[PDB]
Amino acid sequence: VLSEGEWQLVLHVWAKVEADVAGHGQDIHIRLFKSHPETLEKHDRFKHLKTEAEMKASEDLKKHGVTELTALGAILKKKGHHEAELKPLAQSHATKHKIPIKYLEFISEAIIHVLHSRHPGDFGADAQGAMNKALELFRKDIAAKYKELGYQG
Ligand code: ZNH
Ligand SMILES: [Fe+2]
Ligand SMILES: [Fe+2]
Repeated sequence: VLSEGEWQLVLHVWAKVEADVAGHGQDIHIRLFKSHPETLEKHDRFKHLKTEAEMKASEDLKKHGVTELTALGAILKKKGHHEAELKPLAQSHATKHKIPIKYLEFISEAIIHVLHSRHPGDFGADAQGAMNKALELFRKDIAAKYKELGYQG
């Protein structure tokens, strides 16, 4: 459980992400795929894209990153009160996409890196700490939902 001030830091930087959701979602995917290529393989419909510029040019990839980050933003705005939003996400990710919690860790790392690289003046140590705690809470709770579904993430 985060403090009110930690939530405010998370939502303040999130409002910066919302100025360009598509571009942040591209950058986070490209960082994730470069850092951890197995994660590209899980995105079965995007495995063909060869370079960063091919990734940025893909409308399908851009639209997917907006869907992904819109769901995360809706979860963060609930300030931990997110069972209703988490539930369907855990269902699809445990049963259809088969995303292990470790890959949620990898993308949390990519989110922190991209937020820091785009917004350093609004994402210092305290905001980083608050976003880390927010994403750790998301991962803990989605891992409990995975188990409810019979999936060990
Ligand atoms: C932050 C965190 C996160 C979030 C919020 C999300 C969200 C999301 C959403 C909303 C969607 C749509 C719906 C469904 O479910 O299906 C998706 C899809 C999705 N997903 Zn995911 N995710 C994520 C992570 C992820 C990761 C990490 C991975 C890998 C690795 C993934 C993989 C995925 C896939 C593969 C899909 C499908 C895509 C297409 O369309 O193709 N995922 N996703
Ligand atoms: Fe592989
Ligand atoms: Fe994705």
